[PDB]
Order: sequence, then structure tokens, then C-alpha cells
Amino acid sequence: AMDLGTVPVSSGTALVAPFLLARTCALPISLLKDTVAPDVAALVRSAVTLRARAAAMAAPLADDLSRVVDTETRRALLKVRRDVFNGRHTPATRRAISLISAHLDEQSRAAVLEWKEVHRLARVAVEEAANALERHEKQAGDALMRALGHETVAPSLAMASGDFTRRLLAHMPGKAVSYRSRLGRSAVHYVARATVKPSPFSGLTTIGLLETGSISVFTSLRAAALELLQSLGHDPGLAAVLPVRLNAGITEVDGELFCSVSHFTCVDGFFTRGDEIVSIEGYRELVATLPRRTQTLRDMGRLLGDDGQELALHLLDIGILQPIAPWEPSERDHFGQFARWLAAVHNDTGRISDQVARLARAATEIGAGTMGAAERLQLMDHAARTTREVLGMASPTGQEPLWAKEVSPFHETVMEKLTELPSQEQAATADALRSAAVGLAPFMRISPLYSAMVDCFVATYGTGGVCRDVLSFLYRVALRVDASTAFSPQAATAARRLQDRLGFEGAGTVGGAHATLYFQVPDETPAVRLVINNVQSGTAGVLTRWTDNDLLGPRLTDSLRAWIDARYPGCEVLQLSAFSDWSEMQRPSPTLGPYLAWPSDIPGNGRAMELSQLKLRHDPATGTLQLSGHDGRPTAAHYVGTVPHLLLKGPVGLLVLLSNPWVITGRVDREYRFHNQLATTEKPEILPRIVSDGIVWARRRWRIRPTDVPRPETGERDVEYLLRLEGWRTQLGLPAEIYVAQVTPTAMGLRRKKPQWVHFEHPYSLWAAFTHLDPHCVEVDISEALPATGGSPSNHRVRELMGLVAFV
Repeated sequence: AMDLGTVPVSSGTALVAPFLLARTCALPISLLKDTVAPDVAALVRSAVTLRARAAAMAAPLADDLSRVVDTETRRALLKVRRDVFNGRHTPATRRAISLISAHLDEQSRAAVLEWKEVHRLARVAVEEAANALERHEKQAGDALMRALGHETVAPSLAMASGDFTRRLLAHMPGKAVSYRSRLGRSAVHYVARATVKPSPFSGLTTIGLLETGSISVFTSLRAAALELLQSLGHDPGLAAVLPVRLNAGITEVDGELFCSVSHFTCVDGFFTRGDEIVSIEGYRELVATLPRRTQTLRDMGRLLGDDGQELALHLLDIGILQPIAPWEPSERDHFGQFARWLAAVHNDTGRISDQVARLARAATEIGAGTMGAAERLQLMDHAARTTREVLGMASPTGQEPLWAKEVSPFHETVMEKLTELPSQEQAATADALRSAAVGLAPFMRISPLYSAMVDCFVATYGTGGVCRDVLSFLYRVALRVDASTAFSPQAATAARRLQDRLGFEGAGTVGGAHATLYFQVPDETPAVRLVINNVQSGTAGVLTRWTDNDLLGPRLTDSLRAWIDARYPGCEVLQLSAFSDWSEMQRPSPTLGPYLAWPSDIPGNGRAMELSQLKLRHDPATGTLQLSGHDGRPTAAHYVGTVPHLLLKGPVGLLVLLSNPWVITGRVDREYRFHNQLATTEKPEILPRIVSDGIVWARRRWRIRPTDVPRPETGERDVEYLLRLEGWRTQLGLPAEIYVAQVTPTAMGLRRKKPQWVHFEHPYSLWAAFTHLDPHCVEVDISEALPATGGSPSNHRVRELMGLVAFV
């Protein structure tokens, strides 16, 4: 794939949504910038400059030394030419210099004295550098710890790293923390996340709304509530009251019965669900015996006859029966709903309700008011333990899942009211986003898999045909359209052909091509206007989770609903998501409009539209598939999940593609491609900034091997290591402020880890980034910090912005 920003643009325009979301670091930059050591840096620079000036004086001097003379004077001359090569100056060197300096021409005597004066000067800069470094180590590590103690930040850390928070609360102010210690390396990482690197996973940012005091929004873990809900049927107490229903994901393809079987999983705290389309033809007679409306598990077992209870439980375990969850898809307090339901319907049956009630009380408490780091850490530890206990207890396997041992029981988002922008700055930012959108338009293509779905639909239902079981068709595409035919060159040709016909504005169910831009603007050749951090096709789903609160929720609800409706003119837009039965990060919004439930999802409490109430029709005029609801109402399914929809596999992702078939074909920020291959290039890869009209699509980057990075030798002086870092970074050409990303291999190619802030006048960030490289790291990807922070005022808080653009 090509690099974004590399195609010149001579046509096109774009609309910009009239609002921005801002993710602002919790602390001002000064809390990090005050821990720079500019005195250590200046001394190091001096020592490097002086040591290099003497190295350069060596060759002209060792020739001037010979440029004969008497013996002993000759013997001393050799010793001086000896030590001149080795950059030495021991007392036995200084005496030899005194032996000869009398017998030296004017030129060479001045050379020998200038060489010894520069050496001495370097020897003093180093020791003064080491003294300053020693003083900085007594002060800067403790300051970093104090910064993280601020009440703006410490309770967020208690959510994020429970174990580092213990270290923080157990730290006496003034007690030195070395840049060599693990605590010092961790401190500069958290302070950087709180001051210069806004990011969604740190918890050290706020979310606010801008046009063109602060609250906490909390969510409990949906997977823990769903896991417990699935277990309930295995207790005979609860099976008499647990409502269950026949899986709506059951339907026929070519007369054979199929089911989407859910594989609920957790990989490194990331909750997703794999969908496996599986034949259940043998269960047909059983499925036909069960009614389609909700009943208790116990009631279902009565309907089934001999061994009916055992059999109903088997159907529940494999998902042909599914429990009804006592919460709605948008719920943020799962165990509060779960405890309310348990109370309304009344051994292990009782202990389970008590654990649920304990979980429900932690949710009420954490949302009740401010808590210090210590209270927060105690509620979190307690909720996590209760969670582990009730899952193991209700499990028929006796054990709790592995992910329960290391996943937080709550998650927090901080919303903040922001000072609006001056109207001039609003206009200037909208113009830059418009320029960015014009430069992104050439990489917006219709996905070839969309054209393959149209062919499958026409092959199945005919031109202008109508499908009345949309689920059955989505299963058919997942069962019968493989990768080689979905991304064949015919597919791509058809997709390019469809785009020429359709245009960017889409048609009906097919919304207009749009994108979410994540970017930063300088505070402080054309000037930098805007720096791109990420780009996504469509409206980022995380925006819908921010509609559900008192601070910015109502204003964002109205702006977001207007923006999304404008993308599907003449359609009723339904909210659609992927596995929100498992992940609260995938939940729809309560305020934005009707929700379309995916049939294979475990169902919940509120009202949703059903996919079975919709039809799909081939529209020959436009070459699209059109979704329609009641009486043919034109319908769009707008994706609101946080997971990027192009990572979705299976029929869910195919339905999402029907309303957003638009994909971005350019590389974002020189990302590493998925193929497992061995690159060539050369040892130092220096990649220029990619920038057009002030839009910085790609930062300057430096790609090197781990062995190219100076690592401390055993018994090396600290100050000597800084001299190596300074000489290395200047030969490579690094600016004062950079980000360092370790690249490690995956099965799906090379992958950047999270970037580490480095300042070359900041000993803590240098040690934290360059001394303990991951053994699996095979490449170090360094980028310029941009916008740099050195030029910004001290009290300012760094933020990343989110904008929305629509192409025309």
C-alpha cells in the first residue's frame, strides 16, 4: 500500500463536521519539562565537542611531533606520539611533554599545548557533567513521583496500574528515585502519558467537546456479567426463573439449518467474539419443538419431554437457547441491573445473588463521588476478587476464566468542559481538516469484497432481486465467498467500476464516504497547520460512548446525530455494533436512535430492531444492495462499535460493509505491513516528513537496529553513557524531542509497541527507552516529536483532536 499524502490532488472538496473532540493530558507539560536536566546536557555537549576537537588535533600533532632531535628527547617524543593516538594524558605523558616542549618549533609547541588544554578542558566538563547528573538523580526522580501524586491523576493511576499505585502511595517525598531503577523508568512513562502523549488506554486524559467542571463516567465489565449469566442455568434454583429464548441467529441456507456459534475471548485484556457459522441440521427437530418467544429454562425443559431438563441445558450450553440478559445494550452498570433482576425473581443460589449485590454496591460507590488513590485501589481489588469468586462458584468447571485474574473490574472516562476556540482558530482548523480530507480522497476506495457480495447476491437472487432473510444471505457470503474470490482483480475492477458510477456520496443504504481524523495542532516552506496521528473510514464508534452523560452528552448527541443522518440521506439510520453482548466497549448509545440487534447476540432487556424485519434488494441502477424495513422504508445500519470495523470477521462485518463499503488504501504513518517478510533497505533508514500544504501526513522517522542503539557496558560511568547517546543521536540527526517505538514480530508481521517519549536533555527518559530494550525487538522506529512541546508555554496541556470529514 502507498503512503497517505503522496498522491497530488487537483479536484474535489469536502465537508467538515462543525465540532471536535479533544483528548487532553491530565497534567500541564511543565510537570514533565521541569525534570529536564539542561545543565547536564550542556556539560555533555561540551565534553563531546572537546573530545572530538582533540581527536581531530591528533593526526596533525603526531606529524608535527616528528616534523631529528637528541636521544631521550627522541624517546619522550615517541611516548607523546603514543599517548596522542590513545587520547591519554597520564602524569607520565605530561612529563614527556615538558621534556620536548623546549625543543619544539613554534607551530608544534602551540599544537601540543592546545591539544593538552583541550584534553584537560574535556576532563573537567565530564566530571562537572557527572556532578550535575548526580544532583539531578537526587531531585528529578522524586519530582516525577510527586507529579503522579496530584489528585488530578493518582486515582486514574489506581484504575490503570494497581501495582505501580502501591509504589506511589508508599513513596516518601524527597527519597531519591534513580533513573536506573524500575520505579524511575515507570515514573517517567506515566508522567509522559499524563503530560505529552494523549492516548486512550493510559487513563491520564480527559474528553471534551469543542465547536468549529469535570465528571467521571464509569463502566463495569460486560464480559464478567455475561459469563455469570451463561452459568446461571447450571444451578437448578435459577433455572426455574432464568428467561431464555431460541437463538435468532438460526436460519437456513439452501435448506440446511445453520447457527452462528459465538467464541467469546480475551486477548491481553481485549474482549472480542469469533463467529463460526456452523451447520445444525441434526438439531432441526429439536429447534422445531421449541417456541420462538421467551420462556424460563425450566419451562423449555418441560416442553421437550423425556430428559427435557437435561436437554434444555445442553441447548443452552451450545447457544441454541440463550439467556435473556437483565440489562439493555447501552447499560453501563451491568451488576446493578443483574442485582435488581435477582431481587425481583428471588446453597449456591443465595451466595451468587450476594456476590452480585456486592458487585452492584461497588458500582454505586465508585460513581458516588471523589475517591483518593487508596480508596479507589481498594474498591478495584475488592471488585476484582468478588468477580473471580462468583465466576468460579457459578462455573460448572469450578474455575474462573483466566482473563478474570488480570482484567480491571471498572473502566473510567473523564469528561471536561473546555474553553471554546476563538472563532478565527475554529475556521483555520476546519480549513486544515478540509485540506487533509482533499488529500485523503484518492485513497478512499470501495472494498472489493463489497463487489463480491453484490455478485453473490445477484448469483443467488437475480438482478433487481429481493432477499427476505438478510441473515441467510450474510451466512451464504461467509460460507461460500473465500478470500481469493473476494479480493480477486475482477472484484477490484468491479469495485473501481462501482465507485465511478456511485460517487463518494453513496446511494441509500450505502452511506457517503467519510472519515475520522486524529490530529494535533502546533501551539507555538509553509507552516505546520495539522499533524495526522490516525485516520479511519467512517464515524469512529468511540464517539457514541461519549453521548451518554450530563457534561457533554446532550450537545454531542445532537451534533453526532445530525452528522450521521447526513451520511445516509433518505434513510432511517439504525445503530449497529459487533458483539456488544460481550463488550461494553461495543455498546450502542441510549440517546442516538434505534438499535439494530445482531441476531446471534445474546439478547438483552430494551427494544431493538430485528434484522429479520428487514429486506435486501439489488438496485440495478446504482449497483448496490439496498436495505429496507417496514413498508419498504429505506434503512441504513450505522456501525457504532469501538473496534475498527475492518478488523471484524464474518457476517457481522459483512452487514457493516453494506452501509460503509469505503476503505482507506494508504498507509498511516508508515505502519508496518502484515506480510511476514525480511525487508532490505539499509542500516539507517532516514524517512523524510510527508507534508502537503501544512498537513503533516507522516512524521520524520529513523529506523535502526537494536544493536545500533548504545547500551550501557558493564562498569561504564553513567556520564560516559550520556556522551555516547549524544554522539550517537547527533550522527544520526535526531532532534531534541523524539518518540521511540520498539518493533517486535507477530504472526501477522511486524508491530510497533507503544511509543516512548525521549528528550535528549532528559536522563530519565533516555535510560527508560534505551537501556532495557525488549529481547523480541527487531527494529527501533524513532519519530520526531511533532508538534514539539519545547516551544509551548508551561501551563498548557497537550491534546489530540478528533475531526470528521465527508468527501464530495
